[PDB]
Amino acid sequence: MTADLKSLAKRIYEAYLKNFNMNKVKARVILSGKASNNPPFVIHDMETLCMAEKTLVAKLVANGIQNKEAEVRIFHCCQCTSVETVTELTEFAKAIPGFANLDLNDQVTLLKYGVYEAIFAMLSSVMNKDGMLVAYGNGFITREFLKSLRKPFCDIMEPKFDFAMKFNALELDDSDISLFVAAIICCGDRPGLLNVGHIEKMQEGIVHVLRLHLQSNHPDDIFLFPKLLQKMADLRQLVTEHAQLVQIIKKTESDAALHPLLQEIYRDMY
Ligand SMILES: *c1ccc([N+](=O)[O-])cc1C(=O)Nc1ccccc1
Ligand SMILES: *c1ccc([N+](=O)[O-])cc1C(=O)Nc1ccccc1
Repeated sequence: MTADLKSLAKRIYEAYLKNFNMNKVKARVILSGKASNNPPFVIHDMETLCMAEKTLVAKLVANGIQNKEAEVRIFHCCQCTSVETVTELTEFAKAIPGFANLDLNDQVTLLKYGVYEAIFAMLSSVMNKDGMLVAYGNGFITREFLKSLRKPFCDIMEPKFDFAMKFNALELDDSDISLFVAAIICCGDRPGLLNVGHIEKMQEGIVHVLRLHLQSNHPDDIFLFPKLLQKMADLRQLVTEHAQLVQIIKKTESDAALHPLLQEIYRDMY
């Protein structure tokens, strides 16, 4: 591995830690309970939910949702998390050598289709077999509780849990995930791209640094890179299935509005 590539990776790594407050290392120390005797508040039923919701009683009232069904409240708070992560990814993309120089429309297109593939990828970092950290690591909503919600809301997170478990089995660190997320955004296959040639050249570089980094960082996992390539395909499919379930929810649930920023992303996605 050369020096220009070795720096390009650290640069990507740098932008990852600067723009994402909840990295895998922060989460893994919380979940282990080895650096603090004060665990996060656990949400496992409607009771503990209403207790945690009393913390954000201000924004629930502002958004006129404080009185709606419990499933819809979670669906609304989670949209906020997506908006934040989409924003953070928009800033993270600037550190991708060549992304800032692409035409503006192609930047919107790359993010329009990649953000949710990146979200579900990074979402694995805050997940275990029993639940996921929430509110910057101050809460832990249980997997079973999300399954107990009424359909179709109970079908939202479970596939993400299933993906995170298999994804976490690869035992990647933020060093690897950062490059992995960069490759997800720099995909020359996105419908609507104008300068496909430039983006593809930009992707070949990212994917190259990733393949070398994986060999350097995980030498005893010979086919870790092929495994990831298959993980990109699984994420793409996972997002498709997710977008299908959202359109089913937005139409057959007149009570669960859709955030304006996310409406654009989901609009004419596939
Ligand atoms: C963001 C943070 C917290 C809450 N909450 O707890 O009520 C809600 C939101 C939010 O963005 N709600 C929303 C959903 C859809 C359209 C506009 C606003
Ligand atoms: C919903 C979507 C994404 C995340 N996240 O990635 O941190 C979290 C949530 C969520 O359920 N947040 C929450 C916090 C407190 C009480 C209810 C729900």
